Amino acid sequence: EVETFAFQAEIAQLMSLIINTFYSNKEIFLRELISNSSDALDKIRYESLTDPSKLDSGKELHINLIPNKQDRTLTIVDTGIGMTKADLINNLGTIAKSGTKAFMEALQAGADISMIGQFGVGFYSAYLVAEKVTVITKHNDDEQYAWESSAGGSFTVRTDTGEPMGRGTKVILHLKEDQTEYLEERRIKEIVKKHSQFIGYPITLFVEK
Ligand SMILES: N#CCC(=O)Nc1cccc(Cl)c1
Repeated sequence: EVETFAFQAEIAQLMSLIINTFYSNKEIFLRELISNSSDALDKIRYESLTDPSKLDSGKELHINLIPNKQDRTLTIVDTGIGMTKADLINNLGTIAKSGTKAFMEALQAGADISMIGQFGVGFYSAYLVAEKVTVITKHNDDEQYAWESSAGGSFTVRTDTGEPMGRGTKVILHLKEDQTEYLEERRIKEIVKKHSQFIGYPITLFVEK
């Protein structure tokens, strides 16, 4: 059973701007997703400070980067607080409507796409490099769900019957044909060292056979 939703007009406009604008500095997508993961890890850590049972779904707080050249996917896994179904539908837990409004004024007032994260909509920079994005998520207060969009104005949400996650979020980037450099180990290492050197959680770059 799959539910199909329309993006809010303002979010559809944000996504088409990211996809259509000529902008060479695409590598910032990874900084933005890692920062989102760090934010989600901060949230579950804070909750566990007064309620240790919040970590019964997993004590380890970490970020994994998993390239797969056969599937042409880059997966960013974190064990953060995760998202409920309501969070997923409500623009993946963001205030994307007002964030987009602010972001798009900044773009006409000088800024560039790389500054997207300051407006709370950094997730959508995934469409700089991905033709399709799948988000698998598990929050302590809900079931495991899969969100998916190839842009084009709609997304789907379904109950996820795949591998149970315990707690957290998995962003699966189905990369564009000309963006496979972000599956190469030395390119990912360079980007993490350049933009994410001070993230306070272990970032593990998986290797392939
Ligand atoms: N807001 C707004 C419009 C805008 O320029 N968005 C944009 C464009 C290219 C890349 C990114 Cl990451 C974002």
